[PDB]
Amino acid sequence: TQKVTPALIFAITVATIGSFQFGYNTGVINAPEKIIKEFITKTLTDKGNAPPSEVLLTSLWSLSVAIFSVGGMIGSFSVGLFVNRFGRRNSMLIVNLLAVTGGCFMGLCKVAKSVEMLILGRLVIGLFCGLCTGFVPMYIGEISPTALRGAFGTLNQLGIVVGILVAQIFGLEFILGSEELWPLLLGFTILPAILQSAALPFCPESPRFLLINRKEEENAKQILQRLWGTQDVSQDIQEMKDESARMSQEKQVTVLELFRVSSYRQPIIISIVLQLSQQLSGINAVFYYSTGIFKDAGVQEPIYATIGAGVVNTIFTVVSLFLVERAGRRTLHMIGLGGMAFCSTLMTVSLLLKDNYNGMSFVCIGAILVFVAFFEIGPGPIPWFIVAELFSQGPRPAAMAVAGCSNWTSNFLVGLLFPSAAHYLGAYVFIIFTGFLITFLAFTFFKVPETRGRTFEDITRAFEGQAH
Ligand SMILES: OC[C@H]1O[C@H](O[C@H]2[C@H](O)[C@@H](O)[C@@H](O)O[C@@H]2CO)[C@H](O)[C@@H](O)[C@@H]1O
Repeated sequence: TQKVTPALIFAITVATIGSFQFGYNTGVINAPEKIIKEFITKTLTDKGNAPPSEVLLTSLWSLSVAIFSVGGMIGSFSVGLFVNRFGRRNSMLIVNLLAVTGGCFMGLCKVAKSVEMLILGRLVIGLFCGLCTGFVPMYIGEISPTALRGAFGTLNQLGIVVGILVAQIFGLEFILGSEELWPLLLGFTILPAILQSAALPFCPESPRFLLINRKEEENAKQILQRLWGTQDVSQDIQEMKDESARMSQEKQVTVLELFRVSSYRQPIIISIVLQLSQQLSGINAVFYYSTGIFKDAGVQEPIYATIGAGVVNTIFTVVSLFLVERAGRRTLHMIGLGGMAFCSTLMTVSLLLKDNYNGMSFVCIGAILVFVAFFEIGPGPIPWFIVAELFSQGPRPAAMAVAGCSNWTSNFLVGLLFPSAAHYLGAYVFIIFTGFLITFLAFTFFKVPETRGRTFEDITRAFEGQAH
């Protein structure tokens, strides 16, 4: 009987520090916007230049923010370069050099009076975070017992939302979000990197990686027994040997081959679509602009409403954690897509009617908080770990590179295109997100298999069975 040992908890918690990194760096940038723009202005005039226009300031601000996404796009797509070469554990250890570097560029850019270092810092930390968003579910997916793969997979998203919450709190200007201390707000990302790097050598390599990739059955078997607290891992070892046998009969998997081979096309389209369902839900937009929408809905101090949204963000991630093995992935993902379709619709109605009818403002405030709760029930955590369950050992790294890249890329696209669309459509802009949510609800119901409690082998065989 398999058990959740302290060893297993340790290995997984240490992995999700990378999750916390993604969450922190993603969210930290919003609060000090004015402070950093003032920094950008003061830097330019401290050299031999006129004060920047609003246009140049915006453009330099936008760049500081967006280059992080560009880094994440490149990093997440590059994961395949690391995990087969160095293994899963060592890849995580290695890439913390990017985290310390990017963090020091950001922490020093003010005293160095360099807008360039700020941008470079964001790009490097973006690269690190992209590699992480791929590394962590792959490691967690490969060391969790099958019966708890989904629950442990949800610890990845939990670290992310705790990352975001902490960045919001630190961003308070009586904490680190001031004119003098914002370099530390940004450079804080250094500290978790150092902590994780210290603990990582004591975490095990993936036994799946050791047995299947590196053909070290007796080492793998010994990891498994300690990690799960049982001598009897015969079935798990045998499933891995089956996977080893199939990987030996197939060519090395490339990214392109995923779309060529029938058996891989179905799971990769599912994988990519589910990332879109995460990002084309409007979560970027909703979180970023929630403060402005709270304020126009009358919230006297809208920062605290936003931190309140971050807390809701965390609570319902934990709710999902406890339901995903009982409800299954399909159910949790559809409920969350459905609920969000309802809330985004309600945001449009509220905003349209707010100036004519009384409490529609409060309904607007509610719609946003309930949106975030439905987002974390399913579309938040599930897309990040489910790709790991849709493939066996051979295709997984290339598959996760592709799916993770599509997550970052579509997130980038939401950030890029939403202000234009909001400009033209106003309150109706949330009906665009509603449309995607409904489309992806239908896709999920019809196309996404239940993965709960199934071995990779079983899941892969069913895909091969359809392709015939
Ligand atoms: O502004 C904070 C942050 O919120 C959203 O972050 C998402 C993330 O993109 C998803 O992959 C998933 O992990 O859930 C997070 C929210 O808990 C925005 O998409 C992101 O751009 C934004 O910075």
